[PDB]
Amino acid sequence: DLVEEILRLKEERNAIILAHNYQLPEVQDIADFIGDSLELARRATRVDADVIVFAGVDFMAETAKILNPDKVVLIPSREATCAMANMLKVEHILEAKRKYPNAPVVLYVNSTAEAKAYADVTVTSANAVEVVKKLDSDVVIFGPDKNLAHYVAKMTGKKIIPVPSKGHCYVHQKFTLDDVERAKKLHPNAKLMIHPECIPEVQEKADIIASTGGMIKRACEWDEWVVFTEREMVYRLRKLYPQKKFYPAREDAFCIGMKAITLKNIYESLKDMKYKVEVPEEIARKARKAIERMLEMS
Ligand SMILES: O=CC[C@H](O)N[C@@](O)(CC(=O)O)C(=O)O
Ligand code: SF4
Repeated sequence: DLVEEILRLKEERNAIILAHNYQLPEVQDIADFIGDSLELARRATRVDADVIVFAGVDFMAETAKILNPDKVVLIPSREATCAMANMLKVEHILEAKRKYPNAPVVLYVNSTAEAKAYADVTVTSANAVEVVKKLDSDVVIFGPDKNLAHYVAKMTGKKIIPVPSKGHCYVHQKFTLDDVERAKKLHPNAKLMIHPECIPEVQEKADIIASTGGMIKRACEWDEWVVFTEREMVYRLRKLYPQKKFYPAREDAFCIGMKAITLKNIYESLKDMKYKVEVPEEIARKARKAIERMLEMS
């Protein structure tokens, strides 16, 4: 029914469905590509599809449009939003730049297109340390996540100015040391894979620090993992590695923005060609330049 209807319209629209790793299992199951936001945007550049339906949040659909300006990019819900990315206002960047005019501005790929337009370079979780160590400055402005900034500071020794100072992801901030201790109590043979958006005392307990793309790449290093990220990641890992064991660190670690996406509104997205994601031409050019620079440095 709904699934066959989506496939019919996907075919008719010359569309591809890109689903983030935190998407509901039934959404991942009908997606053409599944991964993190940068992986998804880059996968779409492989084909001349006319339409992208982005099963994910606002900034990720923007990144797809930045790297695929020739595609119509749809987001099924205007309530699929990232709380962390939207804490960062342009004024935050400008104030830090005014104070430290020789410091490069680095934006985590989890950020608005508009923020990327003020960046000298973007970073992923996997390359942030290498890229920031390579930047030609001992002081770096970095946003929007203060916990990832703290991790980068510890690993590079550089002076990292987080913008905004309090920027963070509520989904990952809620993991505590109590959750680490419960994980080890219940699963003593497991290792801990921990997203760098978790708080520093939780990062310190990690066996690996990785965002979702790196969790998939490094899961080969052990056969049993407790997963410190949004709980739907556990479904993706179990599907890719059915011989291993994966446990959520907390079942109630959910991203409300990701849960705005449903099969029903993916269908309505295709039927009505909504909601079209718009990125201003000069913002996209400036954001593209920062993303391409990141690839040069990695
Ligand atoms: O930083 C990786 C980009 C990605 O699209 N978002 C994630 O960070 C998860 C998140 O949204 O916090 C990921 O690792 O999948
Ligand atoms: S999990 Fe956090 S950072 Fe990732 S999309 Fe949801 S709110 Fe944004």
